Amino acid sequence: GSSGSSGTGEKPYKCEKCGKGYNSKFNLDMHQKVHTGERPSGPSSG
Ligand SMILES: [Zn+2]
Repeated sequence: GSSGSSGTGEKPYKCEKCGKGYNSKFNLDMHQKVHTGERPSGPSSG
C-alpha cells in the first residue's frame, strides 16, 4: 500500500516554520533567526 523513510536519525529539534529537522539545539538557534520577517500570513502563537 504505502511506504517511506522512517528516520534512522533523531531530530529532537524541528522547525515548523519551514519543516526541517535539526540534531543540534545550537544549529536550530541560528536558523530560528531566519523566519523573523513578518510574513503576510497570520501568526499562531505570540
Ligand atoms: Zn526553519
